[PDB]
Amino acid sequence: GIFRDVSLLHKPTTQISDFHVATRFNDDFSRAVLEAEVQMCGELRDYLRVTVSLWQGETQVASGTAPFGGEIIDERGGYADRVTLRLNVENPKLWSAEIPNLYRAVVELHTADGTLIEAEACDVGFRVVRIENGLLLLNGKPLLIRGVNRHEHHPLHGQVMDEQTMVQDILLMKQNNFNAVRCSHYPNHPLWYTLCDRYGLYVVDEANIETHGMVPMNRLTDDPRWLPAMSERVTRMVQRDRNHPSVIIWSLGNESGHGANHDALYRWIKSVDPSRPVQYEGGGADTTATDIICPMYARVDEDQPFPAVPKWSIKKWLSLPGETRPLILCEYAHAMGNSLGGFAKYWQAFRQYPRLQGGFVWDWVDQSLIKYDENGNPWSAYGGDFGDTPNDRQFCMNGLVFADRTPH
Amino acid sequence: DEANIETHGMVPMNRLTDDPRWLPAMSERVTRMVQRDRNHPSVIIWSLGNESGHGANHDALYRWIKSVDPSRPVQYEGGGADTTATDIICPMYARVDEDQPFPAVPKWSIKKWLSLPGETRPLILCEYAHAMGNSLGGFAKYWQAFRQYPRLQGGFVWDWVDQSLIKYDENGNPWSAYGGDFGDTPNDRQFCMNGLVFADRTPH
Ligand code: NA
Ligand code: NA
Ligand code: NA
Ligand code: NA
Repeated sequence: GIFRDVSLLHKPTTQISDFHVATRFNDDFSRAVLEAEVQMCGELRDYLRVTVSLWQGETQVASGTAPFGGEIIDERGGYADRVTLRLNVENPKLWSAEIPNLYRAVVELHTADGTLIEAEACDVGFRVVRIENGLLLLNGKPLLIRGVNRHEHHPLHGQVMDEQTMVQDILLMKQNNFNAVRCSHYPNHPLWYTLCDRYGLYVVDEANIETHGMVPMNRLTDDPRWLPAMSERVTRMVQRDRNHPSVIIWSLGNESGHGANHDALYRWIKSVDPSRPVQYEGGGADTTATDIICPMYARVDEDQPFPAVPKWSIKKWLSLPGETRPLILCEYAHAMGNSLGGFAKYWQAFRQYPRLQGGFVWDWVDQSLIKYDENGNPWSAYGGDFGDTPNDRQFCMNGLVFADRTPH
Repeated sequence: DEANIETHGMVPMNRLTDDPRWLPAMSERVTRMVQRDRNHPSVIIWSLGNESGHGANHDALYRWIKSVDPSRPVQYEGGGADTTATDIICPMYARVDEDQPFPAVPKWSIKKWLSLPGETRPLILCEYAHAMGNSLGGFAKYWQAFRQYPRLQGGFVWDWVDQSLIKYDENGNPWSAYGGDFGDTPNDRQFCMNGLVFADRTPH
């Protein structure tokens, strides 16, 4: 169905068609350069200007203005319909999940005398995410991901999310010492990223690609006839969500094997957005399409030698010959019912080993639905209770909280 | 094959091996070992000595051996077992699962040690499972880890034979003596007897 919002947008004829923000730092994060790249569409005029202003609450921190016309990039010239503005920020307040310091960037398209055509705005967090020496660093410090997987689920409305349930989830996550959320396994509603900017949660943004049911699992993702369909799902996610400071890691999807389409889309993201690592689990969690070893349900001390995709123990996995990447479990500690036995063994290992940087618990909320029996009394239904066949019964309910957000 | 260099008693342990006035004396002990023993097929690893800290003389003698004999790896434990003077991480008595965070020379657990950032070398314990008397408890934990991890390639038990000496009491009956029994002072008593076999080569 139509499960998210429908809206109408009226734009002027000459308009801002796209804008990118990127933050670049010195060695001790005392000087930042906000590089803003604004694109227009419509008819170019020489009186058109772009002002990018940066605001910390009510005070204005930086500002720049420029006419259109980019730098020369090749033999044919540059982009006549693009600008790049570089704003110097001295001692910026850095964004993290601990302290979610945000700035407000306002992009004004206006004429040279000064009448405004259109303004756009986004929240800006100064943060750098990079992998050096095998460690995922945020602002020069190694992260420990206290993460949880979260589906968009409401027991009455299905997959329709409103703001009040999102705020209820984020408060319960931070009150239970979570600092990260994995968007499993699709891009969320756009308000979710804004709220994770505001309250402070790291977000793994994940493309809407899963072909778990295929035999073999990479039957579509190793086929170049499906590369246009897969690329749209990746490129339009990155184009929608690249300005959010809470998004720190891109994910190529879930459980799609490992085909050549993943390697191509991995390298596409590293080209357009070098500021975020890319992870991908399929094909054994340590393929060339991932910056981070991200196994699903690998154990702490026990190996699981499956043919061609073994799940090593996470302590062994780090020490395999030639292996240098950090390890962050994209799913671990499957919370199905009365579960999370041995959860302390993961967190003993996370604190002991530097390259084990945590993981994402599967998962946040039970996907149970509400039915009514005969007296109008509601009851929680799982797979099979709607006549669906075949179904997977109670494997839909893996949450740390019930569907009405009361805790397990 | 191990060079005859140990300056365990120095404070700090690299007082002589970081001094270039001792580099001629240290080099003779390394270069004449390699010149004597380089043709033996059983010698597979050169060792720069034992327990001498980590000085610049070790780095120079490491690179000397790699120049004259590229066919054998060079290992050296001193200075925290993972210095630039060793091809192999070779800790002494590092445990399987427990870290020992000593200042400036920590003994990590051997599973953790392999996975430290930027670390790629194999790990072979140059001394482990100290067999002093009634000992080798937890020896199976090492061999579970050796078989599970590829870059843990085993180790050398300390040690083979007790260093006990024979004295005679009053009837000519021999008895096994350890440190202190000859009037030597100060001495380290029974730490000389760490063997898997007795001094007459009967097994523990
Ligand atoms: Na860690
Ligand atoms: Na499930
Ligand atoms: Na091994
Ligand atoms: Na001894």
